[PDB]
Amino acid sequence: NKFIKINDKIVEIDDLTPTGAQILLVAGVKDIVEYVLFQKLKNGLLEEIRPEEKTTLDKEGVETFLMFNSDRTYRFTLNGKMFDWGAPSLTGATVKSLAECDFDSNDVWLEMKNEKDKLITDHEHIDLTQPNVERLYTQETSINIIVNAKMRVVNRRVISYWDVVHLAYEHAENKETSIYSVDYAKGPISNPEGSMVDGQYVQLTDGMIFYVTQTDK
Amino acid sequence: KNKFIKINDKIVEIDDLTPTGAQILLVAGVKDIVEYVLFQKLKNGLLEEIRPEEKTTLDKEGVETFLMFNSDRTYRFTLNGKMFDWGAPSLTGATVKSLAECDFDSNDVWLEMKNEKDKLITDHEHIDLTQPNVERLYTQETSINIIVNAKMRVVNRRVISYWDVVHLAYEHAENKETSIYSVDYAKGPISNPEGSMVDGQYVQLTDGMIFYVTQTDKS
Ligand SMILES: [Ca+2]
Ligand SMILES: [Ca+2]
Repeated sequence: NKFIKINDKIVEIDDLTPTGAQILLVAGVKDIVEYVLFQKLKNGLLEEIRPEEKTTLDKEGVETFLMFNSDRTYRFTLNGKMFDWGAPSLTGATVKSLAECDFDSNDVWLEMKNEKDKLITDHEHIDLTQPNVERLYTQETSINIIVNAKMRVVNRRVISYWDVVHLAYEHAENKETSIYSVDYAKGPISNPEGSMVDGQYVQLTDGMIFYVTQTDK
Repeated sequence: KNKFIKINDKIVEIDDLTPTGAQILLVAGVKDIVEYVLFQKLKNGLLEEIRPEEKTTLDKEGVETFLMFNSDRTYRFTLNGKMFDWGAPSLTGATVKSLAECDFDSNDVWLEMKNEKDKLITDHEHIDLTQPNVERLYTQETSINIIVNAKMRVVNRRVISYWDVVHLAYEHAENKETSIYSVDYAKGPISNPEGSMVDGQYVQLTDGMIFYVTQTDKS
């Protein structure tokens, strides 16, 4: 009753010392040569498993693999550690998962030699086809914003309308007889100035300014 | 002690028999360890990547062989059924022969093509590994049908000499004082479609190439 996980699918296997080729076959791949297989080790590193190479699986537990349909791999580093990757890009969210950091309270950053390090938001893609080895790191989010003239430190990069309102009025979401407006400026390039209504979100940056009003409905 | 290794055909001295990949890159002169991909070329012919933290056991004698690519990516190909990683977007026919450990002169390099006939890769042509799938390469004995003095000959080399051609027509032929063997050819490949050969020259062959060999007076 043995399973492994491949790209987050559970996959049943009946060999505890399968080769890479045997794993690609169980995974439903037609042409195994066209795939690159990695085992995701307990320390968080990815080890490539060539078709002729064996891995050893415990009788209990679920080893984890990544399988890419790719004729090449790209390298990057993540908090100093070297990774190979079977796709030309990956998202900030996938980098967080590889880093094993607190997902919501960190950002992903790409080292840049000639400009400031680049913030990679969760859904943005890091282009590994750029010519050097991309150097990525996670860092705890701590963002200083002004809400109704008061300094607020926020540990999340993207927050909601009601999140903003609550930075100005502690007990405001339940106030069915109140209408709250939200304006902002000095935001980042993805939202520099504007207004927010319920259902919207905003990406924060240091020094961003918010003005929140409460009126009777 | 007096230990040497070979990195991309440069012989370099090392003072450690179990270096890490980083230490190998550092004696090779690299400033930025992360930007290179390091392979050891094993005795079984395979390229084994060495990560910066991994050690390699070297013998006190002999010169182990490493390839060191300045590359942020690796391409895969197969060669006679074995998997290769490669730190550059192309490699030549000649480099494939070297990796294959085949006899250079009696083999051709072929690229598998799923629909067309397989492609012949000459010694100086580049195989583009940036094409979308895993390139499948193999070496095979050369076999070319030529005509020498109206007899079909199968030759197992792509390049042959004046005396090879003469001796395909007449085994006894040799250098004389009174006569010489003339060689004229036609229906050759692009490098040499038609002409004459004298001692010292070579020609590239192709199927159907025709040679005419005659013993003439030295006039
Ligand atoms: Ca890159
Ligand atoms: Ca390719």
